[PDB]
Amino acid sequence: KLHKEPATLIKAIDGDTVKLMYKGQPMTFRLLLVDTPETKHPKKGVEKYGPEASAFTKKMVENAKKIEVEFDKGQRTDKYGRGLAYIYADGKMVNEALVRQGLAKVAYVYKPNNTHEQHLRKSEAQAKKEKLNIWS
Repeated sequence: KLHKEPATLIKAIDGDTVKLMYKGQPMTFRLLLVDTPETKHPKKGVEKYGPEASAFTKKMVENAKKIEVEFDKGQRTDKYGRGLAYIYADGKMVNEALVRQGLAKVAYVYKPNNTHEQHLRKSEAQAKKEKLNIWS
């Protein structure tokens, strides 16, 4: 059973990356299972909907009373040392909110880090059918 743990915002970095204080340590978190357009893209740079995805994540975490992180059942960090997690702002999953708004796509999935995959894919299908943002 996945469980939530408290964390404290340090800084939002991009639509898909936030820095948190977790168990007393500053750590960079990559949001599991989603890909947002990025502002800091290794190759392209500032893609379309990038600033928008990044403002959405920022606002959502900055205006929360409580931030919680939820690790999945597989690896908890990636090769860059970033935490891999579902992030919740007052009970609401940020990863899902992005996809529901057409501001992220469901990423390529790697088992067993895929507990909320079907739920995200259902929100993605609704945002596509609603032709929101990325899907417009």
